[PDB]
Amino acid sequence: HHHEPLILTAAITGAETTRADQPNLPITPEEQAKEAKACFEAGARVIHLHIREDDGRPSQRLDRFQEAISAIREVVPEIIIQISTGGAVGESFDKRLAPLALKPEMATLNAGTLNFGDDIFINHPADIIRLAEAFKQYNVVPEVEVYESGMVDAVARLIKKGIITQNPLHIQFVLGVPGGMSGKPKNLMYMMEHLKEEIPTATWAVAGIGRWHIPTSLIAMVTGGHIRCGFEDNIFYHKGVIAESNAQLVARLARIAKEIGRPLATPEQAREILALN
Amino acid sequence: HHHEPLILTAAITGAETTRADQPNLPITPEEQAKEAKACFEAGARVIHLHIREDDGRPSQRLDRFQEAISAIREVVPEIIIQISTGGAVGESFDKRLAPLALKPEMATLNAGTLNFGDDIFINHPADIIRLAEAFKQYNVVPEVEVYESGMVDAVARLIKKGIITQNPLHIQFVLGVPGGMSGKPKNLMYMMEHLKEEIPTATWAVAGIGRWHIPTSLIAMVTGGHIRCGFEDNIFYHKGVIAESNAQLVARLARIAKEIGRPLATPEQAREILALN
Amino acid sequence: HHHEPLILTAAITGAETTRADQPNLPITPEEQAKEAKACFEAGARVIHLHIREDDGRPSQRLDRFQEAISAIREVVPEIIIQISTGGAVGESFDKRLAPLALKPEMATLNAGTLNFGDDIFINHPADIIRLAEAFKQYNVVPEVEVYESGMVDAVARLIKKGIITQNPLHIQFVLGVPGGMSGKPKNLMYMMEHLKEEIPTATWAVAGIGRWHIPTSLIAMVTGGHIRCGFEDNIFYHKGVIAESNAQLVARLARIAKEIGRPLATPEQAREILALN
Amino acid sequence: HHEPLILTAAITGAETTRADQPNLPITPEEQAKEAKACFEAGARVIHLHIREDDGRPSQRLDRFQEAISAIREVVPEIIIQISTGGAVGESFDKRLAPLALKPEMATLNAGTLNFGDDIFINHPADIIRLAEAFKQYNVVPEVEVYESGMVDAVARLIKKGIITQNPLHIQFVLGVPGGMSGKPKNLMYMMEHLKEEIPTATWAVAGIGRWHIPTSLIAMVTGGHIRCGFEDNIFYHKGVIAESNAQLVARLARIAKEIGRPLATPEQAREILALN
Ligand SMILES: C[C@H](N)CC(=O)CC(=O)O
Ligand SMILES: C[C@H](N)CC(=O)CC(=O)O
Ligand SMILES: C[C@H](N)CC(=O)CC(=O)O
Ligand SMILES: C[C@H](N)CC(=O)CC(=O)O
Ligand SMILES: [Mg+2]
Ligand SMILES: [Zn+2]
Ligand SMILES: [Zn+2]
Ligand SMILES: [Zn+2]
Ligand SMILES: [Zn+2]
Repeated sequence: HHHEPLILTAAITGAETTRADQPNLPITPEEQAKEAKACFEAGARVIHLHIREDDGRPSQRLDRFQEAISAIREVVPEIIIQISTGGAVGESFDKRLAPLALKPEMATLNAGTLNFGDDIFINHPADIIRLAEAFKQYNVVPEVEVYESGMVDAVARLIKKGIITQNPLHIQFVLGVPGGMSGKPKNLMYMMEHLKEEIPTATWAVAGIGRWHIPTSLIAMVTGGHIRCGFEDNIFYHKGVIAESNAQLVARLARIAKEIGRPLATPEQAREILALN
Repeated sequence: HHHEPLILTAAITGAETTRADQPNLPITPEEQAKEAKACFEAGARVIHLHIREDDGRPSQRLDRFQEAISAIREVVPEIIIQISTGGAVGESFDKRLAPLALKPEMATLNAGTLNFGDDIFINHPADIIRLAEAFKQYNVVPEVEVYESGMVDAVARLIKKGIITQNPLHIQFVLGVPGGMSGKPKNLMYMMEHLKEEIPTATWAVAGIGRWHIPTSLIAMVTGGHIRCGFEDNIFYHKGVIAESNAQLVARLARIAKEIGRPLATPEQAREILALN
Repeated sequence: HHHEPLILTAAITGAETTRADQPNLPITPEEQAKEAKACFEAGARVIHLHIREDDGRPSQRLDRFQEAISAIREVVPEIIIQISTGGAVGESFDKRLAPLALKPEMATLNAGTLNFGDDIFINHPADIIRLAEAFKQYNVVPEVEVYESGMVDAVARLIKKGIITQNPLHIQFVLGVPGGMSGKPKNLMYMMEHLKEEIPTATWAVAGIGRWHIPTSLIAMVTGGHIRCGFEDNIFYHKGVIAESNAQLVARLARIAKEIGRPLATPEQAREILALN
Repeated sequence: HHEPLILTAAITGAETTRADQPNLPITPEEQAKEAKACFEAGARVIHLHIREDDGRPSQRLDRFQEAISAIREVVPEIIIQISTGGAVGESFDKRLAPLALKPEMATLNAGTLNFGDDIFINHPADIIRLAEAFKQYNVVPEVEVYESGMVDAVARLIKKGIITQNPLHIQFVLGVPGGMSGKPKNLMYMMEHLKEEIPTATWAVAGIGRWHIPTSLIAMVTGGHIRCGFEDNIFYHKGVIAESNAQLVARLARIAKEIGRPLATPEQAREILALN
């Protein structure tokens, strides 16, 4: 339904994107804060946050996460800061889990292992359980990341076992990873229906990597889904035309939502939908 | 694919819409010409044409069709004028077929019978064959209208029997009629896949009646489909806000196509895709 | 789920099938009673009944329907006798409605109009309402016949208007009619999912005409659906091999259900599922 | 439901235990006896894992040769497909080496996934190494797919010329805890997804545990081929342990006979799977 409020998430930095490809990539807490302000003004209500060292290397340092979180909340106190527990491929699970200790409002929870480009993004079943238990210990709301159909079933089993008790649960379909399910329209339609069958009360969002950004976004617009965009997932505005800011990508989605009459969620509505109150 | 040229059709008048509900409805040839020019400038490449008497009653008069066609050609000679052979529900089949004698570039060919609101839109199998023979007699390219899954199979059988020889064939999915298949995303995805299985070389467009205009349009945008809009099908710009003009509906679709980088077909490209050149 | 009880319906005679193609076709009430007993023993719990005159002509005579109903009830009182309100294409709606006055446990209710072979099977919206009101008047439970996606929506609107109050409602997908939706696996999967979305509490069965009998039956077996078989819909046991009787077609489905461990509904369970108690 | 049906019997596997399934064939002679009964019941392919006498999964070349020779002797016409999957946690080097035995066919796992409490690892560089060995040893692969994304990954290996097999045989392995389930919606989605991404590919389905019956009956009427057996499912009915792999094969053959779908002859199975 294209009248339910739309939540836009900006995945502004990520762990893979470089300035070789996207020179406008925000790397420092100050750059991330400036980008978060422009994204919030463009319509984003959530920042999906990865941090980097000054040299651009991915980081898991708690004091660096605090620096970025502080800089963003000082410029836009209303935005929801969602910490990544995914980090860079190959990072140790202990370093990935530890920032839950900063007690953010929300953080991601990756629901399975998959080949990821030339490497493997590992989420051992015992570590998924350890992380789900840590979400309860640190009192953080999860965004559950799903890259394949089978990950929805795996999450439904963790719900049945009482390991994931978050209700309503927010699921993010991450489509277009080389090794994961693509963002073709048939796949997004299949995933939302599959999720409705297996976890009927779950809410959902979609992140369309690269070329899949536009097809996933426009389908989510008219099916009641929420949308993630940003340099972490896609650096192009048009084929061969880099976007000049994460805010440009957010603003296009907000303009399309305005065209079709789908309202953007207020910060209050975004916290209500995602059960962050 | 959202890189293939987009053909926008404006169904500007129709047989059911009234001036009482939509005061901006073009009824006279002069009003239809003014609307067609504004629609073409907004991005439309096809006008789906029904005619009316000055009092708003649906008409099948050949002089009135000639007047509307000439008035539109006078101000926008590049637009494709597609005559309706559907007309008003209950109209005699003889009166529905006769305007093909005007040798338009294109005309609609309804592929089956269905309950339509409180009445029945009748297309007897023998009359569908008579109409297909008249299209060939007057060298008119059809737009085959389908309202249900079974109409695709019925068209595939007419192709197998050598009754429909148009190649490539252009199919329009008309979704949202009370009595026909709705325009929900699941249905449009099903129909394009069903059509690919049964008539692999067919091209397609979608008309989303009323509330289905936005979901059908945005799915067609990113799946390579073409789109029909207009007062015949939908009088609202937003929920509860009746639109200013057909051009206002066309312009929104053109702006969304520009946002996502899907080019609008030139008149030459539209004629090539629809095999009118 | 392939463990919920399976209801088998035998459509033993119909209005189209001839003795010239199928010499085992039961035509008289005595032949229909003998067939119904053999079908019940093979696993059928419902008889879908059309009647014929002694010369094989389709009939709508109430005395002839009473004779067939009484003959079947005398030899197999546990079977559910479902009378057809569809009859032969082109029959008057008054003659089609009249047998509801015999107060059968169940009867079919055709939910829309469609081209049917070279003719049109007409179900005017006002007549569908008249029929649905007559079902309630005579305390007859309907089996709602749907041939296309749009007919599910039309039934959902009759439920919303309080015209169809039957809860749970039993829908039968009639697939493979020339002019209607085919019985290909994609279509049956689409229809059960479409029905779950639009009428969530409805139960369903499938009738796969001719070549579609086996694909529809095996999909329904493992998706919790119920199945109709019989000479009305298909006269062949294998491609080009005429069946010996309706009981032969029923027995195969019962054997497949036994193989996979799906229990056959007892007469008591069939009446509970179809809300005939 | 008229195109010939190929039935594969996955008779042993690496996970199933004798305690849960006392009829589990473990030794080459037990595997040969089972393969003969399966062939007579309608199987045209044996999906083979080997075990040591103590039931532990094995990768020993002499043990694979013993099992292959024993099966070959009792049923020469059956297609022996060796597993390159082996047991979860087995080294990739040990998993690849049996291709040197030049079997008629072997499995090629197309991706990594969580698998029960562990992870079934197929590193992208190892998938490439394995696909290259298939070409060098002139072995026809059966490509194992557990998720939608693995179809796309296989399409990319075809584009890169790493997989040159044409037509390519894909097996959907559905119902693994961690992988895509075998519900009817999923099998319908996968066959359509495969037709879109690899149009000339043929396919089979393996429905683990509770998914055996739904996957089998959908494949029966959609032209797909079917895998059954103790590796994937030990029950004949819910809570009723199966008596042999041949019992599971025979049920599928009886259902195929009921609906008039012919079973592939050994010659037809080799033609469809391009083993000639
Ligand atoms: C492998 C990806 N960099 C992990 C990721 O970005 C998902 C998350 O943020 O939780
Ligand atoms: C019954 C419909 N008003 C006929 C119609 O509008 C379709 C067409 O133009 O061909
Ligand atoms: C026109 C159809 N032969 C009528 C029919 O057989 C459907 C029903 O029984 O309700
Ligand atoms: C993890 C499974 N035991 C590996 C397997 O059985 C797949 C194959 O045979 O190629
Ligand atoms: Mg005049
Ligand atoms: Zn991330
Ligand atoms: Zn029209
Ligand atoms: Zn009938
Ligand atoms: Zn295996």
